[PDB]
Amino acid sequence: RTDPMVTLSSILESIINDMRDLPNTYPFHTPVNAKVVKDYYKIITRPMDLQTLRENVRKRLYPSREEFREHLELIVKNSATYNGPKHSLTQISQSMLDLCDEKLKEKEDKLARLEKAINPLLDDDDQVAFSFILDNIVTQKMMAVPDSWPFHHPVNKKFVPDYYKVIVNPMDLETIRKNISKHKYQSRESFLDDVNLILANSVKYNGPESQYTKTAQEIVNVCYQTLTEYDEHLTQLEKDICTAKEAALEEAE
Repeated sequence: RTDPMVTLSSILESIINDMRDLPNTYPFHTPVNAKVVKDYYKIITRPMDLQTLRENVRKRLYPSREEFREHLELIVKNSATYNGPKHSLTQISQSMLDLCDEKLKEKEDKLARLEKAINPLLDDDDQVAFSFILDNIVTQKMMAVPDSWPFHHPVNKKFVPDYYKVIVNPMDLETIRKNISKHKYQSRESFLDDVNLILANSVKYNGPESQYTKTAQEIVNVCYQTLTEYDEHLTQLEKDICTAKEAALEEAE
């Protein structure tokens, strides 16, 4: 039904409107003009204002109130650094953060519902356990294939100078491991898409009968064979991962 990120962005956008409506807050509505305050950006490394904050909300940069409030408190931190810790402008910027925390407390439970629907696998040990199993299939089985090392890392353009001009979607075992650590794979199908892409790239570049294609084929065979070996436990984790995401979306509805 409803996209939880859209609902969260409308709450955050509303909060920006309320802070912007507070009196004397104009110096924080828009970025500091470097042509007027010519030494400002020599002091403030991370500038922030209400307009930039609204631009970040509309581009869906904040998955929760935590990242949103972090950038908002930066407005108070920057004015404390430039104008002073107890300057009048820092007090005004603090009144914006005070009203924000008041609005976040009012919608405390709907925000928690929305953030869980946006990041369902946050602290979910089923996703970590599933990722861990996939990583072991790579390191214990696929990387153990004899002479598989050319597939362990991205192709080195220094020695294969035309590879990235021919292969549009390169894939390797390190890139898959990095995807695993990021929990990109919620089931074994997306994982197998990248594994099979390694073999298809070797078929295209090295040729169907090349020694490297035969090694990549064995990398694929041992991966399917190991997934078959762990099929029951993987199905359990895949079930719990998928149902956790759907339940979060239902609770946020």
